Amino acid sequence: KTRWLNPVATFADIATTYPNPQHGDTVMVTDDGENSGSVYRYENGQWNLTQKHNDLAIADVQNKIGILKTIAVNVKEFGTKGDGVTDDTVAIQNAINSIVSSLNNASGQGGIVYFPTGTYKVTSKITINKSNIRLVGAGMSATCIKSTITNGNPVFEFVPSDTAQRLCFVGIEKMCIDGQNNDCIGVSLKKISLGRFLDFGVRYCANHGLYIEEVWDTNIIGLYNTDNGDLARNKHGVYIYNGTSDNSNRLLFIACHFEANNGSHVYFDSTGNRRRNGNNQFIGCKFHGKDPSALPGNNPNTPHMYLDGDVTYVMNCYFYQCNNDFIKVKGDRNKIIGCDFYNCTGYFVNLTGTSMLNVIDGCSGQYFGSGLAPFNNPTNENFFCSDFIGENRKLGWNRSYILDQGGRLALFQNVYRSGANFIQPKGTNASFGIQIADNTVDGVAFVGANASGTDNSNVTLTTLLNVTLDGIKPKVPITFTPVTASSTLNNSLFVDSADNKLKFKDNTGTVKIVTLT
Amino acid sequence: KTRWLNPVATFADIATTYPNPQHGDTVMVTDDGENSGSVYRYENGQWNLTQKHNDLAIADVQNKIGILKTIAVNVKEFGTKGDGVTDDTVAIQNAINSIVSSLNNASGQGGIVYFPTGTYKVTSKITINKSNIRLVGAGMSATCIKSTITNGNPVFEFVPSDTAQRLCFVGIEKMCIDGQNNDCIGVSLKKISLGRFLDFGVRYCANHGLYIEEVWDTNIIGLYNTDNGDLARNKHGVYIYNGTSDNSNRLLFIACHFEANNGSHVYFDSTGNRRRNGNNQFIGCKFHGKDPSALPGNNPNTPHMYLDGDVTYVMNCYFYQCNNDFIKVKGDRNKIIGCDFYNCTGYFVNLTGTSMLNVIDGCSGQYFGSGLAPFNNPTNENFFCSDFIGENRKLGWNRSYILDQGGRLALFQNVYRSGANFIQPKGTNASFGIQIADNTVDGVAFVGANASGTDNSNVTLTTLLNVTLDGIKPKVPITFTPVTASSTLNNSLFVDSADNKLKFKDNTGTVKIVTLT
Amino acid sequence: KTRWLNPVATFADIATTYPNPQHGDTVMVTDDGENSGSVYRYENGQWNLTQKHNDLAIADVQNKIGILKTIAVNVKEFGTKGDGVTDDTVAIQNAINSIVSSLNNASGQGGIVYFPTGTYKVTSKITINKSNIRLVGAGMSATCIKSTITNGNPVFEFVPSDTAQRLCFVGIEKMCIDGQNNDCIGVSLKKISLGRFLDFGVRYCANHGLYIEEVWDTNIIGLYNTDNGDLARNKHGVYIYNGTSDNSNRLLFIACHFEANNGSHVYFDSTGNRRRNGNNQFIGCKFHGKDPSALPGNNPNTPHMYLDGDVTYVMNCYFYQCNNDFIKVKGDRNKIIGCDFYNCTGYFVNLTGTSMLNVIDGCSGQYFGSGLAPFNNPTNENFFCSDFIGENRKLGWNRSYILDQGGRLALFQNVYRSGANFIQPKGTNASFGIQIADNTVDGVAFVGANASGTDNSNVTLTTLLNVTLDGIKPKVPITFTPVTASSTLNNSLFVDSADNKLKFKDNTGTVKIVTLT
Repeated sequence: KTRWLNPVATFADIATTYPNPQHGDTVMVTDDGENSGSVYRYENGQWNLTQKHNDLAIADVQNKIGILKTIAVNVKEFGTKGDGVTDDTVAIQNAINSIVSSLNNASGQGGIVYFPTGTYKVTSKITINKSNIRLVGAGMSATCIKSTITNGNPVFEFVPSDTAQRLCFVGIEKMCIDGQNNDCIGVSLKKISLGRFLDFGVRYCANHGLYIEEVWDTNIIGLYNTDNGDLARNKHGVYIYNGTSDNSNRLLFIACHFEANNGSHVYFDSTGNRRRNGNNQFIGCKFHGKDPSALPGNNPNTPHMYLDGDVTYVMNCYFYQCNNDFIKVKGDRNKIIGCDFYNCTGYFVNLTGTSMLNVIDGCSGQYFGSGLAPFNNPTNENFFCSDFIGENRKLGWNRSYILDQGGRLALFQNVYRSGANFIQPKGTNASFGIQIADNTVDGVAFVGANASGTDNSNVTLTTLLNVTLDGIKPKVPITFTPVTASSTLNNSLFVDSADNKLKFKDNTGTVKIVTLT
Repeated sequence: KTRWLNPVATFADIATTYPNPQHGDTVMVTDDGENSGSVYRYENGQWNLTQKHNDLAIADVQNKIGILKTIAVNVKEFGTKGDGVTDDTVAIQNAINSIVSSLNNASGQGGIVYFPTGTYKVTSKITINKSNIRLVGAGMSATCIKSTITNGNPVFEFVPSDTAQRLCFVGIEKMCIDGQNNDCIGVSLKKISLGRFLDFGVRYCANHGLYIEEVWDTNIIGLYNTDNGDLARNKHGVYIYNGTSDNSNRLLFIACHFEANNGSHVYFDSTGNRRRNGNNQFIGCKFHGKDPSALPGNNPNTPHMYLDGDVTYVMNCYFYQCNNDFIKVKGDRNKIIGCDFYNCTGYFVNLTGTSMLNVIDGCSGQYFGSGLAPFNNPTNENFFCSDFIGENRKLGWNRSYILDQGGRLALFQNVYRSGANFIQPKGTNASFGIQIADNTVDGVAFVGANASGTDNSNVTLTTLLNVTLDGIKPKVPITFTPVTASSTLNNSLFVDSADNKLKFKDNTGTVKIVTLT
Repeated sequence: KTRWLNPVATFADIATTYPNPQHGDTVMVTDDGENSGSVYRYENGQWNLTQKHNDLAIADVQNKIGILKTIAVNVKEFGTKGDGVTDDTVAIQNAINSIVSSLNNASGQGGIVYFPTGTYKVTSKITINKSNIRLVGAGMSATCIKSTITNGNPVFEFVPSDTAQRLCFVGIEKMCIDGQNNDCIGVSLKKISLGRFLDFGVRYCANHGLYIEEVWDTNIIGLYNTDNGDLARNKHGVYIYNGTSDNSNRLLFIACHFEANNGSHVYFDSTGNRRRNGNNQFIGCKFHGKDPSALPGNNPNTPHMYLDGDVTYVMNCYFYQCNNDFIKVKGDRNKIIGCDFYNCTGYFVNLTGTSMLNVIDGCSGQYFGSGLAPFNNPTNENFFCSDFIGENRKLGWNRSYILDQGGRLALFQNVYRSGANFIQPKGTNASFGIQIADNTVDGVAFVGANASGTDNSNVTLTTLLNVTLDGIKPKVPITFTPVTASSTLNNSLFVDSADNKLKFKDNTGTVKIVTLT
């Protein structure tokens, strides 16, 4: 049942003009600003908006605008100018707060906050405290947030309002945060699960660029991260902290671009509690230094990636120009696979402390630190299978090596060739090896050296035996262990365990005594 | 009963723009001389003047709205409520059906079906059967389809309307399908090519979570798949079937998240015909068990990934907590590279049956099943190059091993060290090897053991020879092959082939007979 | 319930025009001054004002529209028909030209140009000369640009208007360029930085499909590239040129699909200047030939990937059906990791010229060219660690090999087994090796051969020594180097350097002369 009432100017007029409504009552508002043409209906004690009476173009237009508005909350609705001059902080915060949501999964709640093309001046922290909120701009540079924050706070701070809980499915897409070299954090993420970030920039923040604490299961695709951090104050391009109760895990950085940061590009911090950061990945990422003119040059003395973490996957990443180690590792079972390293003052991969079961596989590069190596000789067992320029070791673990020994195929234990010298990583132990040459003088050779007394000192290799086309060539005596005569083959020289005499069993099988004078 | 159409210039344009008017269709004319602003309503086979505007701005608004509507078909245009209580099935289907399209490429046809923030109750199967239809929500949880289907049917069924053709360029983005633990399939994909899926969830489906039959060349990025399947009825989180004519191939799962499924996370089934599933990929994916408190615990007895397929790429994936093998392989040339495995009751990788030329490269992990190993000893040749905790073998293929033998670099054939034992995998063959130590007692050692007659049995390694700093030390006799005396260098001991006598050629080239008694 | 009558001018004209009003009759009065737009409904027995169109409210409603329009510039606003019949070239260019932007970063400017579902006939080159412009359609086939260009120009040309600068943050998403077999380039990219492309197709272009010159730091996800190029004219699916000033670098192709191209799928060209293409990546990409029925068949005689570049990452890619080498390399430190190769006429990976320090790791495949191998024997050092069908060598660099030697574990220098033959790669050097068997006749064997004189010739391996369970078995003499008597252990045979006599220190510690006659 529809019962048309006479129209009123505004919705505010409805209660005044009609203070005793009845069921089925239908009225149109006709002079209500941008709400004009809306039709309301008294239903179950409330006036309800209906799409039923669209005969008039203005009523149909209002219905269709309502539907079109469900795509996104446009920050322009809340008064942003986007001109880089007006302070847009309050309007952006209001547009975010207008989305009804809650914490954790919050299924069926949330949406997009859309930032059209522009420059948005932000002067205080903007907080996102509910699940399922995505901030989406017009493009990685078309939409730019320009910060004047100088108190160390983030421009965008994602964190649950109740920190015993979590925010799920938040993200940023297609926009830039520009710190303008002020002391602010670009983006702060805390207690987030299942975040989704795509093609966004964080640049020129003198605090952390992207700060991450106890974040789980979050994909970050196409991040552009430059000119962030402050080495002296321990601020970095991306800082990943475990926090005090759990950890950060399953952060996946895919096809990201880190360049010319003032701290490290990526800094893992697992000191917050015993649960260490784990199972984070960098796939196809670029780690590019600050000053290509020289090393050290103007490049900060900090690793491109500080990895205080376990089970990190560093897959086909590019490292260039670093006044430290490219990757400084403090943790276990990290995976460095198919990476290329070009020009650093330290190691490509520095396995520090008790780091163990890390793997360097399919990697290459050039120009590690002078007198150093692609990787160090670590305390515990780690594994490698790679071919770097200037490194003779090709595959090994702990102190067992398959290596190039001056053009020979070599199988060495506790020794390897570096430059012209043979290095003994464990100085309290001896060194032994086989090396297989392709010249007839060397043939297959056996080598050894005593314990030098000092880890990583050098040794002289003694050749013990050569096997060549014209002889078995012992350089030390042949020392027999006695055996029984019945065990011996025809034409066998042996010491008989029955009487400890040197004997020869000839071609007929007869045991004879070797005459000694 | 009104449907507003886009404005036209004049009355003469009505018949040419709208050749099939329906009852209640309504249109305004904008540039028609003195009749500008006239509004016509189609009723009783005729256009009837019903309204007339003076200011034509209303037509300008209608026109801009018409252009804005071209970006997507909003399901709310067809009466969906998104309140979680209204059955929205028919309205969603009507919105999908409103897009005119074709099969195969269907160039220039199709579009987006957009689901605003909300909960959508679906009570029967919704079918997408034309190309180029994408279902798109406001976010992985912000838009949520709640299924009440209990008969095994999918919530969303993608299948070509003609099964001799293909459905191309379909997908789902930014939404969740929630089976509410009912017997329904979350998403069914059949005979698809070039699908594109991004950041969508399939959860709590008691049938298959994602069912895939004969799908080609489809990218799935950021899928979140949990609590699906039914082990007792062979239903799984993702079920990949070849079907009866062809196969599923080039399914790329990138950065996906599988957790707490009641079946296998991923189950490949090539039993439909001779063309086996091939060339599918999992990159950076997570495979997380149901019950982290204990193993077996409440974890289903089923591999995290059952791989009845060939040339699968499992790249930098994470595997945790499985009451079976992590990866059960039935097929050839699968690649397991840079993966990490933690805690299962079977093998990390079980190469069953005739599986051959699979590779396990740069992996690590801990806590394979008691008494087992990271991988099994398979029938046919497979390849590995990884360093696992508790596994001495580092690189190998078939029964050829490079391994750690108690701190030594060891190159072994048909024997490896497991714990304190030496295992002979092929019992019909003897075992031989070299082990290179870093102590002077051992030096370079040669070892062997006779064929035991029992596969995988424990053998004793006999030391045959040590090459050390102070001697070449044979533990068996020196057995000469007779050679000619001209062939010998000075200072040579040899048996002469002329007379089968042990001789010595001294420092001057003189051959003398070793006196025997 | 409602019956719309013809409008009247004034309220007073209602009674005179319809003296016989029925229930539900509805009329608008249109020229009553202030009261124009009022709608009256005959209810019960009066005419009742029920609805009203306010001309002065439409301005406010327009503000909402203007906000909605900030999401994107829709080409339909500029007069596209999208029917494939009308030339849409000028309307699309006008739409793009209406974007307000500039060059380099151009922060806070730019936006999306949106192409709704349709077929867009384009007859001459469309240019994008300003930063931050993204071309977005409704789907990879739903929005299709149909080219009639035949003069070799591109359909879309992205290049800075000022070539002293760069174009930044441009892209294409969700649309197809269809060249209709005309002589046009699909998409041309030049002097671009930080491009972002997603799920777009380039097909049936008889010039290059995608031409790329001096492009930096650009992500390309889900590209579909088929039926492009023309081998007779040196046109290819994707052509990446360094240009004359710098190079192309950090191009990331992720989950891309290259199929049935008429040139090479990917052609790198570094001939423009000294700075070679570098650090480009292919992750999860498909490279599929033209004619699966036969090889050579109809397949173009050109590699699937021509790699004149350095530090390229080819990660877990799929290669199938090539009438040439699958990857023809001219460069250094490229990485071929986890790829699979099936059926080509040349090598899987052809390291040509001075190509050095490339890695082939974790790869497999079947059916390289008749009498060839998975990879060639290159001039300079390259590294491999993979298990291919029909290739005995498993790990190696230069001429140092770990291989399967007829079922033995073998460590060979300058020789490897190929079928029934042993090949000596460097003809001027000898060959030596160790092979470790699992049979009691062979045990651990030492093998060698003289230099053949001819590179890659067949040689015979001479067994020099067997170490078995029943003896140390020299096939050539034991040739002693003289040592001092005091250095000998008990039971030691040696030549004494004091007098060059063969002596034995027996079990009693006494040095005795071995009696000779």
